Amino acid sequence: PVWRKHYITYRINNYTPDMNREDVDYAIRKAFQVWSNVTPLKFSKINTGMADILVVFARGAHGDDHAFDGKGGILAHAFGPGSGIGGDAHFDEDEFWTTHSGGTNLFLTAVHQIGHSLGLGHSSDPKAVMFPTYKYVDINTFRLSADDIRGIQSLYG
Ligand SMILES: CC(=O)N[C@@H]1[C@@H](OC(C)=O)[C@H](OC(C)=O)[C@@H](COC(C)=O)O[C@H]1n1cc(CN([C@@H](C(=O)O)C(C)C)S(=O)(=O)c2ccc(-c3ccccc3)cc2)nn1
Ligand SMILES: [Ca+2]
Ligand SMILES: [Ca+2]
Ligand SMILES: [Ca+2]
Ligand SMILES: [Zn+2]
Ligand SMILES: [Zn+2]
Repeated sequence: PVWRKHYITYRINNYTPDMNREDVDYAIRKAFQVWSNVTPLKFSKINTGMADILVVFARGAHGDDHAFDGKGGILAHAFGPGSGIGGDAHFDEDEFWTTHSGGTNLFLTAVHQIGHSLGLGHSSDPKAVMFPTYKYVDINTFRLSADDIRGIQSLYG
């Protein structure tokens, strides 16, 4: 299933102490842009009320029956499109979130995760952002794969 709307709201539930807030805000917003640039979807940040996509930073057990696992291992996960917890993107706060390198990069992780929030599954092209394994790539040249674009457009046009 997909979202039945073109306007989709997200909300940052809380912030990681690893990065400054402006940078977290920029990486979430830019990561939505990636999907927004190749779809009819529009993504708007709300600061109050109930959003479609709740962005959470949390460690270990955090009340959705998919406890994180400490530093490394599971980096994030997000639920597919739906009511309540559907759409919500979670990031493991035991990781060290970074603007660029030398941690787990938030933008790239969030692009991938937003991808699952939107309904995508995994790709077999290593160049695809929806490829199963995290790996830092040059953000200056970051670009969606044809696999990613065919997929997202298969869902939303
Ligand atoms: C399959 C496997 O071997 N499992 C590894 C496990 O592997 C080995 C060899 O043991 C390993 O656990 C330990 C401790 O050994 C750990 C290794 O990775 C590290 C050190 O980061 O990860 C397990 N793992 C993770 C995930 C999937 N992820 C979730 C997701 O699909 O998004 C999902 C869980 C909801 S995700 O890892 O967190 C993930 C998050 C973000 C990204 C990404 C982000 C930006 C750009 C591209 C990709 C990629 C993956 N599947 N298996
Ligand atoms: Ca939700
Ligand atoms: Ca982890
Ligand atoms: Ca952290
Ligand atoms: Zn969770
Ligand atoms: Zn994934």
